[PDB]
Amino acid sequence: QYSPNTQQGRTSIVHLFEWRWVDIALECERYLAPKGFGGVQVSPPNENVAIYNPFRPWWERYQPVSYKLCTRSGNEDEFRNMVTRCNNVGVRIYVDAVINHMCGNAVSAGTSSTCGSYFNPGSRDFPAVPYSGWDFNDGKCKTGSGDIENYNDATQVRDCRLTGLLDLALEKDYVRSKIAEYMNHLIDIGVAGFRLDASKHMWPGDIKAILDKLHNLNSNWFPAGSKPFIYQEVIDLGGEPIKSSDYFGNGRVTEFKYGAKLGTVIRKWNGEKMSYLKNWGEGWGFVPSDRALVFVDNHDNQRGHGAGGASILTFWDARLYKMAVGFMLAHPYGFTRVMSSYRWPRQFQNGNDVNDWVGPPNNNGVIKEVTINPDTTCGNDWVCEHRWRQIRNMVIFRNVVDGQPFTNWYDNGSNQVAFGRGNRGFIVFNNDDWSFSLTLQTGLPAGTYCDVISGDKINGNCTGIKIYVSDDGKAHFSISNSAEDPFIAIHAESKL
Ligand SMILES: O=C(NCCCOc1c(-c2ccc(O)c(O)c2)oc2cc(O)cc(O)c2c1=O)[C@@H]1CCCN1C(=O)/C=C/c1ccc(O)c(O)c1
Ligand SMILES: *[C@@H]1O[C@H](CO)[C@@H](O)[C@H](O)[C@H]1NC(C)=O
Ligand SMILES: [Ca+2]
Ligand SMILES: [Cl-]
Repeated sequence: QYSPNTQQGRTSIVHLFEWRWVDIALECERYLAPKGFGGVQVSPPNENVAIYNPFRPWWERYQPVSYKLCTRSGNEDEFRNMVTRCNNVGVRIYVDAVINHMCGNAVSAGTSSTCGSYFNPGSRDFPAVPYSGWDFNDGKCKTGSGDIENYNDATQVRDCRLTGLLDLALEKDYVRSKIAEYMNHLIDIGVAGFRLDASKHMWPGDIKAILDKLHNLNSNWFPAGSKPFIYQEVIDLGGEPIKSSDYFGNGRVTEFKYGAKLGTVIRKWNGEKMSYLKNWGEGWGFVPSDRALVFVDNHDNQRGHGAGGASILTFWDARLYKMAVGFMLAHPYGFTRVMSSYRWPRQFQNGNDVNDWVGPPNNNGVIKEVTINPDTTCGNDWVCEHRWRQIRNMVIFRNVVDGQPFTNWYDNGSNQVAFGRGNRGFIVFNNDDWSFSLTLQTGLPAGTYCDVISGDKINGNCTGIKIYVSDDGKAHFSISNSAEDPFIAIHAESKL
């Protein structure tokens, strides 16, 4: 459950948040395969509540109605077509598995659902599964409201309703079996693994019992006996009783401290600075690297009041964001996930975005296609961070340097830092309010290297900055604090 099942030499996944299946299939073929991406985290592919007040928010997809593969992203045939096409070009699919809960207990009964299935939250009836009142934790939860009230009580966090979402009785073999039926349908289609949503809200042992029912990966594409990659969404910033280490026997965990702390450092909050990153990793209180799924932002916390609150860097903070993503992709800790977002009309009132619910770009509720512009950016309000040169080239950097040790660290005691990855890559950052002009030991073979942040190696030439490494491994780097991107990265495959 710990290995991503990507092709050798592909080291990241991208969250194509709210993308349609047909667009992901095309993206696999036209971009993700040639540019070395390992796989795609998809939005929940199972039927959810259609919420019209407010209008089709992103978060309706975290309110299941059934396990039919029928959503605003597409139907089952479209989902299978995507998985097949992506696997056929060596790009994996990871499903966001929403298995802790069904929909909100106060959602009105009827057929306001993405496949038109009937459901009745008040009577606990989800006949398209089927689930009934016997399948929820009403009787087990001990809080006066029936909802989670206090995160200092680890039992209610697991047995009570997260935000009122009907909480499945995951101790029951019937319920475990219905979830495994859904997950095995997906595995047999060809999915490579799962994000387990809301894992903090499930007992480690109930997750384990579900995972024990799962198949090995589809043997038309994967070696015999391959286990699905599992990454559990556990929001653990410290200071609560539940620790993500309780989940290590099941799979990896999301390390939300990673982006929270990286954001504070890059924003220079509370006296933090990039020189402190020399011991980034477990020295910062993080989980073991081999259990970490890392990211700068995710779909929830990029809206500003998730895990990390306002420290989280996002595409809205493009300059600092590229820096943070670059540091993450260069540094060996963790398995990396890159975010890919849509734009929405963010509107802060009293410090909070009142439009943080807005769903993906749409016409009358129908999600818009991703259009590709001649310059390789996206239209229709898709941000496509994973296509930004500075991010895509760092996805490739991570592939090139895979397995190489962290070495040749430099810092100026403030916010000018650099490090290498064995003899295969080197990266230099300037987040101070003055210039960084210095000769540094790079660990690389002598030669001329293209900076992959300011440009590309194309047709035996560099389109941006060139770095000259001498026989001693040293090279001069010059980065103004006014540079478009105040960091430079070079690697073995950017050498002329
Ligand atoms: O203000 C909201 N919710 C309360 C604060 C966020 O708490 C939630 C957490 C959450 C927050 C902090 C924690 O420490 C924690 O253990 C859990 O996880 C969820 C997971 C879901 O599948 C569905 C949800 O509705 C939630 C949720 O509401 C709005 C309105 C409804 C959805 N929502 C949201 O804000 C939706 C957020 C959301 C949705 C999916 C996620 O995976 C997620 O992490 C957050
Ligand atoms: C590199 O750029 C130079 C100058 O534009 C050009 O003469 C040369 O043909 C290009 N390609 C190589 C492989 O040198
Ligand atoms: Ca639960
Ligand atoms: Cl996540």
